[PDB]
Amino acid sequence: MKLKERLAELIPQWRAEVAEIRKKYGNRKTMDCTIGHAYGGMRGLKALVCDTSEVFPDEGVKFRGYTIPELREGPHKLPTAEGGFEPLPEGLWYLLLTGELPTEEDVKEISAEFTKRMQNVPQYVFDVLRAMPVDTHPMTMFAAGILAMQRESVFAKRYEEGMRREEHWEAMLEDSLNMLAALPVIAAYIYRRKYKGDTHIAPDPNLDWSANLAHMMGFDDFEVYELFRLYMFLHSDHEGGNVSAHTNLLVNSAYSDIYRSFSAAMNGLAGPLHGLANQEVLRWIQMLYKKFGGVPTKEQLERFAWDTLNSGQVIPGYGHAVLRVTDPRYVAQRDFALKHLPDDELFKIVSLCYEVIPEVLKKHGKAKNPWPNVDAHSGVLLWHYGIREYDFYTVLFGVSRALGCTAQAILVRGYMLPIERPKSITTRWVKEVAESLPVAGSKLAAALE
Amino acid sequence: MKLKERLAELIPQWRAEVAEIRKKYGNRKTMDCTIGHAYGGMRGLKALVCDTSEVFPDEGVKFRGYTIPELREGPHKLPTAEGGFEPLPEGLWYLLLTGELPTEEDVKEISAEFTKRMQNVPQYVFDVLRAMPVDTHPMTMFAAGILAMQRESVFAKRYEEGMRREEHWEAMLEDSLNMLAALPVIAAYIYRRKYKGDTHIAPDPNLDWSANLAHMMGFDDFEVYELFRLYMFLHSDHEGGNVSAHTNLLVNSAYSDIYRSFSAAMNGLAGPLHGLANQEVLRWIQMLYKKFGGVPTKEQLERFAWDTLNSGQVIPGYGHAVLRVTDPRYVAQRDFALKHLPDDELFKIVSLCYEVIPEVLKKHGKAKNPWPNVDAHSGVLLWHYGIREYDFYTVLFGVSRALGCTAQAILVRGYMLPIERPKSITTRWVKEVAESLPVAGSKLAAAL
Ligand SMILES: CC(C)(COP(=O)(O)OP(=O)(O)OC[C@H]1O[C@@H](n2cnc3c(N)ncnc32)[C@H](O)[C@@H]1OP(=O)(O)O)[C@@H](O)C(=O)NCCC(=O)NCCS
Ligand SMILES: O=C([O-])CC(=O)C(=O)O
Ligand SMILES: O=C([O-])CC(=O)C(=O)O
Repeated sequence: MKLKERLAELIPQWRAEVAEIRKKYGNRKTMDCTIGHAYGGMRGLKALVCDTSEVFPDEGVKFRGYTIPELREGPHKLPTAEGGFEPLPEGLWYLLLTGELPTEEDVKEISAEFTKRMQNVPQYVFDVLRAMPVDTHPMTMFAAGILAMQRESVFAKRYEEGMRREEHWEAMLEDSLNMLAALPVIAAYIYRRKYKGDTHIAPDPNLDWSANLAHMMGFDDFEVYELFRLYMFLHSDHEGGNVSAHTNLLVNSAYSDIYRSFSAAMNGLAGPLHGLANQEVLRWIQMLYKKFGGVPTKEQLERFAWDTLNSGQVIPGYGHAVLRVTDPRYVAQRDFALKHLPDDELFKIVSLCYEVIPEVLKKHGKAKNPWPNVDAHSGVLLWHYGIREYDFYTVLFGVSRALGCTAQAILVRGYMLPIERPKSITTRWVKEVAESLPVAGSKLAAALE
Repeated sequence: MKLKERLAELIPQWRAEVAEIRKKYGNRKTMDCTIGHAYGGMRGLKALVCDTSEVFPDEGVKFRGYTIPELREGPHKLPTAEGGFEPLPEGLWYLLLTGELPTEEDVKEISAEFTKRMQNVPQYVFDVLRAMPVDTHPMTMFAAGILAMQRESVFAKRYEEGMRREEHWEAMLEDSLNMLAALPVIAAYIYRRKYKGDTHIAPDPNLDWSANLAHMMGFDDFEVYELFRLYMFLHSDHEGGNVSAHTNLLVNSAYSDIYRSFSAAMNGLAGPLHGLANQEVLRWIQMLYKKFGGVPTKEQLERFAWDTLNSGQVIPGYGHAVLRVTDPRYVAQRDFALKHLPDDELFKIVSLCYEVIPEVLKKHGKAKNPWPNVDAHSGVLLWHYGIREYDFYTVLFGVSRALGCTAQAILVRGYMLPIERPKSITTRWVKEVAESLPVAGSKLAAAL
């Protein structure tokens, strides 16, 4: 398989580069660590490595250096489905791992690997899923199915057998192919059992990864196939620091296999502060429609935007801290909506927000970012095509994010990064030692080296 | 319950006291964050808060300021079981939570709480356990059983209904009581199904928590009850930065409940670099035994030590990623072994390792810590009383670690710490800017 032959060349090299960097640049200072970091969820602390993707304040997220437009439309457009426009997540995955753009042949090889392996979900995984009460939250069901599949781990087996650290990345790759193939099967099972009368649809062997998930969920429509292709591409990866990504690396760093690390990641994504943003934006859009008996006027949205901001509150999916432009994941969803569902009423509200909400934020003068993120746009696309089960939105997110989490876990075992073991501190020590400590970026701080 | 009354007063205080520290002292610097930290698993980086315990390199772990000798033997001895010496983990949990030594009454109230709620493991949790193939790794089964019981989460439910941030710690304690009560039941089920012909033994309502685990595994001797008590006491907690404690805090920080954060932690504990040490040591000790036709001499082991080191191998059970002298968890086990099984052959090798192996590892000079950790001692004890199922040792570890993980997660939801979200950096950036960056502790850093 092309991907694997290539990685067999790239990874020894990267491994050697990282060993040198660590040796020659390890004592290089990047920032001050503070009391506020320790009590403040490490916000801003550069404590982690991720090479798959990278957020730039002025451009948004990039995937191995390429922008979304380059891959979606521009001169480096990733392969599509036949007749398709949207990039195949399969191709992105080739990109995230190798840093090179795939050939049509490269994508086809990965599609075949995915389709084949999708037929190989153990029967016992379904037994595990049916044993859970049907009212269990779907993200609990999703994490449990994944974890039960740990029995098939090639990594865990070869580790018990004795393998060289140099083989880690290969076992991780095999496990990743298996797991990613399985994910839309496990997710669809959950969807069907919970929401569609416990009728089960087999994988179509002539559909790509993304399309098989819509199909098995019971949505056979070309637009849906495209939406899901775009969705999975967009939400694939967003650095290493978000809870789900970090959970994955953290558990990976102890040599736990991908079924253990990613299911752990999903218990993190299941958290209300991490995995619910899409849903809240959608519920808000729906609350605007019902409030104004329809799409509001330009004037009503401004007034309801001013009331909300002036009353201490925020507008969901707008004005996150980091970026200084519109999230390029937002832009690609807008372009999908305009093309495919422009007259949908909830879309019209989101559209109206893109005009109105940035103007009111600039005039309100607090947020250096007046622009939306990805979660502003995703919920209405799902609801339009009939995916209306809020709780399940996080599962779709989860299936996407596996692309990035698997890429990253393959890479860092290729690099042989060590176990994550930070130092914790006590409130006692802080209180004993606080006064004694220099303020950061201060003359005293400069004094103490 | 005394515990909860006590927390109902202490938590609003600590919460106010933490908010004060973040405001007043947040911008105080502790250390240089370096490129090394990012590529080196954050080793040394002060990125986390934990008040349950603290590892002092030249003293070892302390539990709310109290040493292991203080709590087990010396001037602050925690409640034991009727007729017992070894401290009950129920009382240590009280300590961890409140910062205060419990009475007999305090401890008894918690035992009773564990014992009652131990009857309340849902039938569907056993359905899930039985749907996994019996050859599944025990730590996968454990994590999965815990995770299935997320459906009974009080915290997740109260969060959906709308609850005040102040109510969080209450819903976390409730969930923790339920989950701690269930773990011995889930673990014993795994044990009996995997290794003991799938015959199952019910909780005994008149035993304490640790002893019930032993009972439900099929071990009823008093000395085993005592071992489990000690074992659970020693493995309870070890700061906030080990992979299992950290995974628990991380997942907890996004408001995921203790069934989610602790099952995530167990997946981390399942990792060879975190949860496997006890077994490696036992195998190694048994390998010496077989090799020397019994207990070696000082000379034989001294030689063997050197030949292992100079062949680029690890001496398992010695050295740590933070500890710097003898692990006081090791000394507690040695005491137990001298007291209860001084003539066990494998123990005698462990003992002999204690004399010889430190001095050897000093001279070799690669190990930063030349002394033994806790995993040097735990295996021979388990093996001696007939717990011989290597892979299951990590589950025992996990049951015990739940004590600290639940304590930490209750407290932090009391303090209202926010989501954990560090920044990742790229190799590309590092290659772009590294030369231009100041060396940590330089004149250039002092100017910048
Ligand atoms: C716990 C442990 C993993 C910590 O590793 P660490 O933080 O990298 O350790 P150090 O800072 O002491 O490493 C410095 C050197 O000492 C070596 N070292 C430490 N203890 C050693 C031992 N018992 N035998 C051989 N070499 C040892 C390391 O391999 C390293 O050499 P390297 O640069 O060639 O890799 C390590 O002590 C170990 O492997 N112990 C044996 C297994 C064990 O008992 N684990 C239980 C841990 S709870
Ligand atoms: O929090 C982050 O860094 C990124 C993220 O989760 C998201 O895109 O939803
Ligand atoms: O703290 C560590 O790094 C490992 C350990 O001993 C423990 O978790 O008990």
